[PDB]
Amino acid sequence: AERLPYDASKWEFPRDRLKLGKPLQVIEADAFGIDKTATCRTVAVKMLKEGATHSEHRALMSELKILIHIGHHLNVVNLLGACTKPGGPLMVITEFCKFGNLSTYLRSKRNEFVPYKVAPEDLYKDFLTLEHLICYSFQVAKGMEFLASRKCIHRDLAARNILLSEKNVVKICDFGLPLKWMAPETIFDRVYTIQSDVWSFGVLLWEIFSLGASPYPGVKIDEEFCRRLKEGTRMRAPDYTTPEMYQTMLDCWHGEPSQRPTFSELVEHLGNLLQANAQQDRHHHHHH
Ligand SMILES: Cc1ccn(-c2ccc3c(c2)NCC3(C)C)c(=O)c1-c1ccc2nc(N)ncc2c1
Repeated sequence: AERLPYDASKWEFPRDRLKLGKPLQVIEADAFGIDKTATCRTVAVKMLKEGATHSEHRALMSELKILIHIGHHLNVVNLLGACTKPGGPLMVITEFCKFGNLSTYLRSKRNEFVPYKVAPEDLYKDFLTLEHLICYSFQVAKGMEFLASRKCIHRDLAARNILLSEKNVVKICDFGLPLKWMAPETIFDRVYTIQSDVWSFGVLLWEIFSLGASPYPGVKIDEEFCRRLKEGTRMRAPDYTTPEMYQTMLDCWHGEPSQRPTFSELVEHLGNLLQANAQQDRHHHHHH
């Protein structure tokens, strides 16, 4: 629905308080006074091109309203304000994640990975570890549990739509071959649901534990691909996975949408795996 309310007094931001920067249309920019926390803050802006159809305007507006309605969550790009009143183009302003999409970031740390650290820890400064990977998965799962709980369906959950912020905090965003993230029922029936988002999460898991690889490596995405997918064929375990994570991937990819775990179960499961890994890490650190 678009019937959602827009509270101008709370969200409206003056267009001349922004200084548009480079493209990420989604642009990066400097916003002055959008925060009572400072005077100048870097932010991201999604705006309508100068052409923009009337229906295209209504679309960006509905996204804005949904962002307002949903609310704040540490693992979802948070809305900061908007320019909707007459005088300029419609603009939606959110926090900025300087490190970019998770896929690209993981791709750049392939030579900087160890399963876990021990002394001397300095030999692994800013390296990725199993803790990091499971932690990104845990956060995205909490973000999705947050959205599913509000009847909000992503429709394009993939590593490219996950942003990396400071302190290894990841956020779910939406820049809005994509068939590779789509569940069987989405491809053959054009059905989108929380469950089909669970399928996508599984593919995201694979991406995270392959360190930014492209799903279904060396496979043409044609009719055979879709046929085999519906028939039960699945990607093999990626290079940096743990046995439990791979099985969570298989669970997410179950043929029956209703047999896949819910995001609450995944949040619960990933949480336990995160603690087990951490406990294991303490022993590895202590003994060596
Ligand atoms: C500018 C902008 C506006 C709306 N949404 C957006 C759209 C839909 C949704 C969210 C955020 N979050 C929840 C959901 C799926 C409803 C966004 O991700 C972004 C957006 C896009 C790229 C970005 N890139 C960086 N580096 N930093 C912040 C970004 C923010």
